[PDB]
Amino acid sequence: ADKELKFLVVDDQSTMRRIVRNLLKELGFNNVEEAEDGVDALNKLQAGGYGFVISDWKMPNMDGLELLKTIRADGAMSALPVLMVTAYAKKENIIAAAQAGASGYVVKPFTAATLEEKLNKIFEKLGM
Ligand code: BEF
Ligand SMILES: [Cl-]
Ligand SMILES: [Mn+2]
Repeated sequence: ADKELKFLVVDDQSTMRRIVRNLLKELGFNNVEEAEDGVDALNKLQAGGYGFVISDWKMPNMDGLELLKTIRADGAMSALPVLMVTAYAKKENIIAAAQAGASGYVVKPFTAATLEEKLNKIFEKLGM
């Protein structure tokens, strides 16, 4: 993928945003911005130019499933890749996120190799 691809990393725990940002930096992606919940995320996304979203689920103000549904329903961003990265591991959560249009899903705790693989799986799927 294009190393200037602009990522939005969304999680309500600063520790996880930091992990994801650093993993992206290792992979060669330095154009990375953070958001703390779905509302903060949508404000950032309205500024434009984003190419990929990595998102948590359990967050205040607007949770990640609602963020994913908002993105998918909005004509300005409906094709934005969205990777869910969440501690929710139950199959009903996976099914609900998948059905809502998640580009991929990673269960916390996750390894560096898992995130790279799942990112690459999405890049390949979308011809990026
Ligand atoms: F709070 Be996230 F869903 F891990
Ligand atoms: Cl998978
Ligand atoms: Mn959370």
